[PDB]
Amino acid sequence: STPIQQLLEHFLRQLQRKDPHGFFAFPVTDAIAPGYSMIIKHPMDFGTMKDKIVANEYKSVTEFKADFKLMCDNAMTYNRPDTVYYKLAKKILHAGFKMMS
Ligand SMILES: COc1ccc(-c2cn(C)c(=O)c3cc(C(=O)NC4CCS(=O)(=O)CC4)sc23)cc1OC
Repeated sequence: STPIQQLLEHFLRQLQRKDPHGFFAFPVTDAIAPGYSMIIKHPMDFGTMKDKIVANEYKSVTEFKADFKLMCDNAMTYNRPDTVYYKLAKKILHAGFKMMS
């Protein structure tokens, strides 16, 4: 495990604590939300981010943060402002970036 992998594992653990229901734990399936894959062109979630860390696909912290923002942006485009998914996405986006400093 490289230093970057160790840091991103730490960030990911702390980010996922902000999603206790696990709305962002796995990809949003079309089974869960029919037509999701036809609207959101670049899906992302914490589970995929974990796999990318393990595969050593993040070569910088910036790349990791970009995937986190993508996940949140997707939720804020697919869902209307008055939904639990939008509200949590916005909350954790700001709180997450603050945490990572
Ligand atoms: C059954 O477990 C889940 C239940 C819901 C979700 C989920 C997560 N995220 C991030 C979403 O953006 C999301 C959006 C969902 C949804 O049903 N959207 C519709 C209702 C809200 S809307 O009308 O604004 C857009 C259409 S379900 C869902 C994911 C799940 O597993 C990880």
